[PDB]
Amino acid sequence: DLYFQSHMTIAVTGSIATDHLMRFPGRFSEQLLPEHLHKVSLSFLVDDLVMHRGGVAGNMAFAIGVLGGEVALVGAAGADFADYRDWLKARGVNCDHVLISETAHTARFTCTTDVDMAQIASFYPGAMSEARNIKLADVVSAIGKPELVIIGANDPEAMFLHTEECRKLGLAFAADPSQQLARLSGEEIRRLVNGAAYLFTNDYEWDLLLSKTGWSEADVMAQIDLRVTTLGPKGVDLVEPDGTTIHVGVVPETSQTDPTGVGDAFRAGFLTGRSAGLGLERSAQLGSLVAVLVLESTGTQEWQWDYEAAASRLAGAYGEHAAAEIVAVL
Amino acid sequence: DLYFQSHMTIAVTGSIATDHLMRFPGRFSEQLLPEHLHKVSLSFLVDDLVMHRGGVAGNMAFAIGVLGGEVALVGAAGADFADYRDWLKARGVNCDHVLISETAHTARFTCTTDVDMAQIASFYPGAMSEARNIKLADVVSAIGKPELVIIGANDPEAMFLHTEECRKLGLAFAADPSQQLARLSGEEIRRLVNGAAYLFTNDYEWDLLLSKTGWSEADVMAQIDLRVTTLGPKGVDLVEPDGTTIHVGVVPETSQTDPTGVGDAFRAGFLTGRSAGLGLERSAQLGSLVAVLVLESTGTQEWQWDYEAAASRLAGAYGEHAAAEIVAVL
Ligand SMILES: NC[C@H]1O[C@@H](n2cnc3c(N)ncnc32)[C@H](O)[C@@H]1O
Ligand SMILES: NC[C@H]1O[C@@H](n2cnc3c(N)ncnc32)[C@H](O)[C@@H]1O
Repeated sequence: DLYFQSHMTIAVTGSIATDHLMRFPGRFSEQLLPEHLHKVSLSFLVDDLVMHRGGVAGNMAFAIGVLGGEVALVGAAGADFADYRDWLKARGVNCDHVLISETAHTARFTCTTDVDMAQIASFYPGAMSEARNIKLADVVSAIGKPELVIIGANDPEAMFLHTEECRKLGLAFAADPSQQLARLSGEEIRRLVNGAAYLFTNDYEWDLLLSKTGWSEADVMAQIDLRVTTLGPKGVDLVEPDGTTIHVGVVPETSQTDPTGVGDAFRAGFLTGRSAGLGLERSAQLGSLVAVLVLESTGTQEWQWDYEAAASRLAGAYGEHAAAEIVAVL
Repeated sequence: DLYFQSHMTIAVTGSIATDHLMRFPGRFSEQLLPEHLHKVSLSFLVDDLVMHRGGVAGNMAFAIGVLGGEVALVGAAGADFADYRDWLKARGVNCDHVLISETAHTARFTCTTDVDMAQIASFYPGAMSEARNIKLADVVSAIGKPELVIIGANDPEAMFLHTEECRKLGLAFAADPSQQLARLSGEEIRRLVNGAAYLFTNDYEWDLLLSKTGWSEADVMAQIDLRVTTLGPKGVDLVEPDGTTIHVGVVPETSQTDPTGVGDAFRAGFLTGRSAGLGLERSAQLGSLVAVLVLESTGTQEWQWDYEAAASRLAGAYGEHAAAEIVAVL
């Protein structure tokens, strides 16, 4: 692809939503009877309901912007998006390539979190379904070739069309299907993975992807450059095709407030570090910090970047060398 | 209790809500990995979202009214309830004892149904929490002693207060905790059961109640007059303390459209038949018909009673004797 380069820009594709977050003051697992998983009938009486900006692409773009990166949000929203746009522009996110639906509502995420941070949610797409009409070729024409396109959870068809466009245009992409692994068939999952510079999942999603694709881990590692699997309280594994695994533990949290968007924040921080020339371990350390700041705040985009508190906390979790390197590049 | 009798009235206590019903075009069970039930992270992309009148008490009162029974709805709603009241009054439901909140919103049920009719939902109480301020003594003062008080899923505290009021007032009650078994502790469940004329659950809920109370089946049967356990496609079991079990299979359905409120409809039809002097088997046959009509319609209260179609279908499922008896009493 002989077209001109964007200056260090990440293009973030995926959902743009309003998040309705609720808390269940019990444990989902206690109500989940193995004997009955074939047909659950479950309704959780919640304590709390709060509304926040969301969507995986909105969350990740926000985080890249807060960290000072160049980032373009690519997704479909409803006519209400003008206000969300101002919020994202306040952190330096380029929103020029958001498709604004003429008729449909911005997507709605309705999520219940229990006391163990397990989550069970619905996602009503609305305008998200129009993302299949977005042409990444037009984005590239306007801003240049991105360093990386993130293929986040989106309209299912769009997830594939965007991946195919990256392949034919020679753009590096990150396969980041997260929540849609539940909706996507095995065939639909398998066609998103080949050639990915990164595959991101949490541990549950990794097992789910293997289960639904019928692939072994070796089948996956043969076709990607790096697997990144987050492990809840055990941190993150970064695994290369030759098996070399780098592990990074979490940043100790002060509160476990709301896990929504913690993975999105990790991905944003990690990819920011990678764009900034940091290695795998240093990038995942930075990612782990943004993750914990999202875990300690309600909502996905309700956290702040204070450079000296960040430096101090990185040093406290990983040593002074890591902290110096990381804050230095920001 | 020497106070005067209401003419054949059932008092229905429980939730009054707006239901947001969505469909997931896959299978929850396929996404439920036994290995991971300790901490699920699940978000279902849905195809569909429709809004309907609901709440277990609204559903059951509606159904009793449609069948011609005398019924009083007892629960808490928001100021929007005026419109829902007109709908229920159109079927002969007495709504005089609904508590209308001055500040809170009518409760919200957000529910996703998969292709196997499994369901996963949140329930935001809003005004429902004010049901704990309702005194059944005042209801009884106004209308007389009901034949039966149904203790449906409600504000948790209200569920217990209502049961205690029935006990001290000598009113027959039906323990019908259904969905709240997930929210209620073992102690909170156990204090709802003793002295119940009927205990209603579906099969999943029966196992859940046994699991969380630590009780054996014998522990439960010693303290209730009848256990009624619905069995999905296998119908319903009606079990007496001495072990005598009467089983009734389903009415064959033409479509499996939406299972929300099927149990509510069964309960309403069964209790209507019992109030009308029908035996256990005939009552559960009538209940099974109302259940299937709700299964074949979207929403909980969007079905109709056509006496000749009802007679024909009852005869088709249970024989002409049952149909003649049942329609005769209506
Ligand atoms: N990672 C957290 C973010 O994920 C969004 N989300 C949840 N389920 C989704 C889904 N099934 N499809 C697209 N986006 C989804 C949701 O909007 C939230 O802000
Ligand atoms: N049986 C179906 C009815 O149950 C209502 N419902 C669902 N979950 C509930 C819950 N947790 N508490 C009270 N009512 C609930 C819901 O409103 C629906 O109309």
